[PDB]
Amino acid sequence: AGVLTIGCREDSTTFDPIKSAQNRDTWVFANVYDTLVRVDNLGTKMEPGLAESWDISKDGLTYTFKLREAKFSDGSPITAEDAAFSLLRIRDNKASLWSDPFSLINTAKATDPKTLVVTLKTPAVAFLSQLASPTVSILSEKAMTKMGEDAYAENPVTSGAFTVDEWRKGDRVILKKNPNFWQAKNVSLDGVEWVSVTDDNTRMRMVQNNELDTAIFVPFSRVEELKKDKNVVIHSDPSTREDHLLINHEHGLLAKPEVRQALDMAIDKQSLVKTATYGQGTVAYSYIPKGSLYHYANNLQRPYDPAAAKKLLADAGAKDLKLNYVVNAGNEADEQIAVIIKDQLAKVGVTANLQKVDPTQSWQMLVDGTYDISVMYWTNDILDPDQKTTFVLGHDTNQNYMTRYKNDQVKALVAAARIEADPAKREQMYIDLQKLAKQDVNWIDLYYSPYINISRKNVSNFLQNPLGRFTLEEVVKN
Ligand SMILES: O=C(CNCCO)NCCO
Repeated sequence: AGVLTIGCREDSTTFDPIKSAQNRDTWVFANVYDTLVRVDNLGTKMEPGLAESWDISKDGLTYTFKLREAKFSDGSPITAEDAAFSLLRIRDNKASLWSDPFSLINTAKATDPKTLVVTLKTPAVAFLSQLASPTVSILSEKAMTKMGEDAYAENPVTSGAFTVDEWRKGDRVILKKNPNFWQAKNVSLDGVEWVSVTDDNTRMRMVQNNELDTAIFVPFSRVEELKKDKNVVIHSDPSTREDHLLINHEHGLLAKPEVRQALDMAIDKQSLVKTATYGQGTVAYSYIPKGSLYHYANNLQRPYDPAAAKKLLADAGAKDLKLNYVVNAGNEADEQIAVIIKDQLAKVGVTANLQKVDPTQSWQMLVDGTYDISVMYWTNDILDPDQKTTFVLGHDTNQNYMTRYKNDQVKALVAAARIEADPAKREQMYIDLQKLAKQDVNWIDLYYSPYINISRKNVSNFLQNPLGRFTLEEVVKN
C-alpha cells in the first residue's frame, strides 16, 4: 500500500537519458526527472516545467528560459547551469544516441542561476517541443561531476517525483517518492515498482490476482473479456504508437528495393491487423503516426498481390528467399503476427524461419544486425516529426531503426526538413519523406493502436499521455 506496482515487458537498462532510445528506459525515468518544458495530459501543447517562462529571439536563434525555484533530490538547487550541462552532453557526449537532432545547438549558457540561454546554429521550430522529451531530463551537474556518469546512471540525483531506491537488473526497479521534488505535495504515492513480466498472460493474471496493481501492454486477445471484468479497468489511451516489420537492408538480397517491395505486396495488412489486433489496430501506411503532425493520409498502400511479388523476387534472384525472423516470445501480438507473416510469405515461395527469443534481448540483436526481419514499435515523446524521422530515416548512429536503410536523398531531406523555416514547406518535406520511405520500403508499416493498459479498480488517474508518459504524480491508490 502506498506503492504502485506496474508490470512491464522490457526492463530498465540505464538512468542516463543520453544512452537509451528505448521506452523500457524513457517511460521509467520520465517520472524520475523533470524537464524545462512539459506537455499536457492530452498531448496538445507545451506547458511550463522547470522553466516557468521562456522567450525566443526574433532571429529564432536565442532561447531564454526563466527557471523556477526547485531542488534536486539531494537538497541542492536546480540552476540554469544544470540545464546547460544537460543539453550539451546530448550534443557532445561520445555515448549519446541523440547527437544528430541536438547538433544544431551552438551554445547553452546560464547568464545567472535562474536564467538559461541557448543559441542555435540555425533556427529550428522543433527545438522547444524537443525540450519536453525525457531525453532532456535535467540532471545535476555537480553530482554527475562528483560521481561520474557511470555511477550516476545507476543511482541518480533526480529532479522529478521519484528517486531510484533500488534496481534489481532484469527483475524490478523500485522508485521512492522524492520529497524535494518541487511538486512533491501533489504526489500521493510513496513509491513505484516497475516489475518486468515478459509473458503477456502471466502479467495479466498477476494483476487479476492482486500481485500487481497495474500492468502495461494488455494482449489484444483479452481486451474484450477484461473490459467486462469488474475488478479491473482497461485503459485505451490516445497514442503516437506504430508497430512495424523491420528489414535488415544489410543482409544480402534484402538490399534490393524490389525484394522489399515484394515482401510488402505479399503481406495482407488488413487481414493481419484485424486477426492479430482483434480489431484494436488501424492499418498503418506511413512511418508518421496517424493524428500526429504532418501525417500524410494518402500515402501508398501496396495492394495484396502475390503474383507480382513472385515476379519481383524472381527478377531479383531471390526466388528461394529464406529469412531469419526474430520473434519476442510471450508477446502475443508478436507471436501471432509471425505466424500470419510466415503463412502468407510461404504463398510466394519465401520461408520465414522463426527464432523465438527473450523479449528483453531482441533489441540488442537489432543493434548487432543478427536478424533479417522482426517486428518492433515506436512512440513519440515530443510534438514534432523530427524525433522519429531522425531515428528512423536520419542515417544517424541508430542506423535507421537498425535497418541500415540507405538513401542519400532521404538523409539530406531529413536534415533540410529539420531547419526549414517556412511551415508550409516543412510540411511538404515531411510528406515527401513519408513518400520516399514508402517507395524504398525502409520497413513494413503494420498498424497504429492506442496504449492499452490495465489497473485494479482502486487505482485512480493511471493515464498514459499520447507521448507515452504515465501520470504517476496524479495516481491515487485507494
Ligand atoms: O519508441 C521508442 C522511443 N520512444 C520515445 C521517443 O524517443 N523506442 C522504441 C521502443 O522502445
